[PDB]
Amino acid sequence: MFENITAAPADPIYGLADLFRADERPGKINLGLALYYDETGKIPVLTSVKKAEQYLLENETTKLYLGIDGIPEFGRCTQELLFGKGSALINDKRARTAQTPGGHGALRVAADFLAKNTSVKRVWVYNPSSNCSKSVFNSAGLEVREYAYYDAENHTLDFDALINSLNEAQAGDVVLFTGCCHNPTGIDPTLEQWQTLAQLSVEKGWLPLFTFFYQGFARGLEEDAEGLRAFAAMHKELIVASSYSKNFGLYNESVGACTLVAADSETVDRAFSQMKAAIRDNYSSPPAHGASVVATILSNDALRAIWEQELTDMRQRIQRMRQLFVNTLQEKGANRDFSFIIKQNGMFSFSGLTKEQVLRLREEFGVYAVASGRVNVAGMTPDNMAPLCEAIVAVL
Amino acid sequence: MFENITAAPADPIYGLADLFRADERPGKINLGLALYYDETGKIPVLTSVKKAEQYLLENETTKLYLGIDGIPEFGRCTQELLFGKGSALINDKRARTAQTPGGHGALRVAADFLAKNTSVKRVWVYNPSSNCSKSVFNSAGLEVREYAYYDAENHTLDFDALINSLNEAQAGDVVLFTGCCHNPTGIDPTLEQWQTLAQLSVEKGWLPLFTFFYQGFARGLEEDAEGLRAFAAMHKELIVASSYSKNFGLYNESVGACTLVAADSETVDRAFSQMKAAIRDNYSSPPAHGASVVATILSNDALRAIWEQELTDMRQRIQRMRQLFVNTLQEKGANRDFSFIIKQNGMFSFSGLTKEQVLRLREEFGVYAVASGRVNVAGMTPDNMAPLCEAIVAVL
Repeated sequence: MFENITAAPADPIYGLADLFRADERPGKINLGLALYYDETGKIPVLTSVKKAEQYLLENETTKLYLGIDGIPEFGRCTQELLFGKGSALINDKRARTAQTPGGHGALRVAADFLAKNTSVKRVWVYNPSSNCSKSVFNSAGLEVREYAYYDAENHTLDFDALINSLNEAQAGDVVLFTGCCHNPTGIDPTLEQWQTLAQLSVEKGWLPLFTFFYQGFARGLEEDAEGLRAFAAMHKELIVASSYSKNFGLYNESVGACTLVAADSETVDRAFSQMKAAIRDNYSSPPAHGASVVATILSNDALRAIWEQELTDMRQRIQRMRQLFVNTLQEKGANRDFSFIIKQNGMFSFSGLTKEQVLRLREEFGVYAVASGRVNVAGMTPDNMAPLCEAIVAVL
Repeated sequence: MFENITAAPADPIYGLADLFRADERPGKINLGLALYYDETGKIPVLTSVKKAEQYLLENETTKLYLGIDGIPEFGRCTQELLFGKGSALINDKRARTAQTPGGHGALRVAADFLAKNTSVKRVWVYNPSSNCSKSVFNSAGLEVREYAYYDAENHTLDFDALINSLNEAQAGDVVLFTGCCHNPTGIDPTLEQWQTLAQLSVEKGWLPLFTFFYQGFARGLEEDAEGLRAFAAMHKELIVASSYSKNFGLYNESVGACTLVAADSETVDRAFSQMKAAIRDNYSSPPAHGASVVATILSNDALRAIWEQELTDMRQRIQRMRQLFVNTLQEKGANRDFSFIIKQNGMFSFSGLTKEQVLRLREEFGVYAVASGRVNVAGMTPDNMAPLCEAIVAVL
């Protein structure tokens, strides 16, 4: 059977990454991944995670499944992180959380659940995007539609264009919003803007869906969820797909969460069961190590605090790197005003390199940036920052 | 949207399990699950696992994904366990192993891969079964067919009936075989019989597919794979879906494997890539904790040996329990000769309780067995063995 099978590789994941590993070159730099690096170039394990794994190691007695909502405070702490401690949603027991596969695993659960149990017809996605989000809603059989989310001349959000595009979004549709750090501009809506949105949302009858993979990498933990909370304040229903693989550096452990918010206690429990069993329909049982590390760190006041600090540490090094990046480019002789990189959010920078300019960095300088022009500012160090800009100022 | 959503529960998994937990009764017994219990009624973690987790705890530095074949010796050790060390398959680099979700995750990969890349039309399943296997091959769009695998008057395999049923199995079809401990009779093919099968297989042109979730729970590690190895000895291709969640007691950690065996080095690598990317097509990245614990235990000669012992320990307690079970029933006044339970394989026993007799045990005695009549002999202890049989001799 296996004889006439065709090969496969091309995928710019293992691709523009193992290709880097097999680039037999001197000072080659890797700005094309989505990991946090410290100043020496390594990718540490959070010490708050290391300590948490220690507690598991000599307190575990069984290694059995307790269900998808069976890990103690995973669900409870997840909601506290999203909606705020003391949030009316959590008092009125209006949310419910399930563990899912890493990152995309959550968004796939939501889609599969949305299809099996609601007459939802269309899902509105942001454009430009990175196409990833589009295929998932299709493979469950929901049509996807684009809305305009991009920047103006002044490197600001074209917020009018956002609304206009979303005009045709019918009620009983689903709209996807990135909670924070919006690949591909790094530009997130002002607080005033989120409320204008949420008000339009509740008015025109959308079912909002939030992705949340980089919580804490914009301004802070509680501040990045300002948008989401603005929605929850006057919404009856919404779905939220979160992910701990970035903010916990449990990269490989694939720890994701789907969170269902319905009108009242009963309505959500009834629905959550369909979701719960929509997961049993699929990818079998979920990984339990990652969910436990998270739960342990979040449910105890002391570890939670160390981890809070470690995260901030990461953010601040990145915010610092953005500065050094802009400055170096200026003094290495770029003409263009790159003062906008500073106002960008999260791990990435978008100077808008052409798809050629990007390839000429790889091929001619060994600087690896994603095909689009996304550069991982978190992989920049004071050591490699300098030839980095040279390569980039030479490409123009 | 969520208002007119219907409830869901019924599933005899969380069902006849949490229903046990909420049975407010005295000496209630739970023979309806698939876990190993020690003599005090608890479900330990393998000490060989505990030591392995320690090694990971202070030797890990990154927590990144290395790919589906990225964990060092996971794949290499998996094949050694299946085909034997020094096996011609492993020298000729003819196999390739990928990590998958727990248990069913492997079998779903194989199906999805089989569909996307081969003109395979039918999958032959054993009947009677527990229906689980059937839905999987469907949801990838392969038609499934039944073959006869059951017992005679004398509690032996009706091996002729097996063959006869498999007569119409066309070439370029896939036949599924349970490697060992065959739910639902506990009767596995004699070595002589496996070869007769394998010979028929190579003759009539089937693509064999082996499931292997209980390796080591029959007679021993190397012996349970006699059947599989007999096939491999003269086969050109086959797929094997293994699972570590039982023999490692990594119940929650969901550690599964799919193994692709092709004609030669090149053919397999080309094909394995389609499989590899058929996994990226879906359930996202796989859990890495469980694969690492296994890899650690298997790749080092010392831990491997402790774990070898722990497994045997489980088997022997179970084989011992079978005895006590038969004897007690005899002296508690059953008339029927239950001497056949002794020759049964794995964790389960099949006295063939009626679907009423099973329910009357739950409702009238608090003895929880699966709706079919499968009893988990591994959940029997010298303490609960006695009222257990009373309940069963009273119902029978």
